[PDB]
Amino acid sequence: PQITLWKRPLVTVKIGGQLKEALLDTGADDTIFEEMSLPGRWKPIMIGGIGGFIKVRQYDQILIEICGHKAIGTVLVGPTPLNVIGRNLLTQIGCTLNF
Amino acid sequence: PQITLWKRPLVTVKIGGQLKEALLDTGADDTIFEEMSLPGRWKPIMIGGIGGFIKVRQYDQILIEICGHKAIGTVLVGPTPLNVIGRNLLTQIGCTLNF
Ligand SMILES: CCC[C@@]1(CCc2ccccc2)CC(O)=C([C@H](CC)c2cccc(NS(=O)(=O)c3ccc(C(F)(F)F)cn3)c2)C(=O)O1
Repeated sequence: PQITLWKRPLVTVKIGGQLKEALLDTGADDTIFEEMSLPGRWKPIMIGGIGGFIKVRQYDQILIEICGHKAIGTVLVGPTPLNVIGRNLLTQIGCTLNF
Repeated sequence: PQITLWKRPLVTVKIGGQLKEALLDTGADDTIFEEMSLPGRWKPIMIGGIGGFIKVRQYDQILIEICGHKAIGTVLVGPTPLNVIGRNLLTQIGCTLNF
């Protein structure tokens, strides 16, 4: 679709068999979800943004679907204030910024 | 322009007659810049990032040229990993998300 930015660009995403609301964030290098269960192996890492750093669990090769678009990539899990879809996954659904 | 997301959406901006780099960030409600001088009076604001909360200084009606487009709006100044253009100015330059 074409999404205006008058409000936060929140979308429904299918991940780990659940439906969840997530923010489309062009400034995020990576994708971070609040605490949730995901399959497979993970490692602890540290990511930073406004307000500093948080420790998160890195899961690789995770399937996502955003508005009918399927993708696969790394998904992080930890104490983010909300679920955020970052560029590693926005590219895969063919998301661009236009003006 | 159409900006893809394989790299960080960093653009050159002109603020206070100076050239600076800033991130185009649809995940940010607001625009925040690293410590700098801006004209006029300021008000106190607290904002959340993925790392937690920071206190910032809020300046109104600040002229900023973003990738050659003029915007005049609210600019926050505080401790940030980098300069961030949020939705308040992304909307002024006519930016949408497309996929
Ligand atoms: C001005 C605050 C902006 C924002 C708001 C989050 C929010 C939204 C609604 C409610 C509450 C909070 C969105 C955002 O993109 C980031 C940063 C990038 C600037 C962010 C987001 C997601 C992940 C990261 N970590 S990272 O390792 O993937 C990373 C590290 C650095 C950068 C860099 F480009 F900013 F340097 C981008 N990404 C950072 C953030 O920390 O908070």
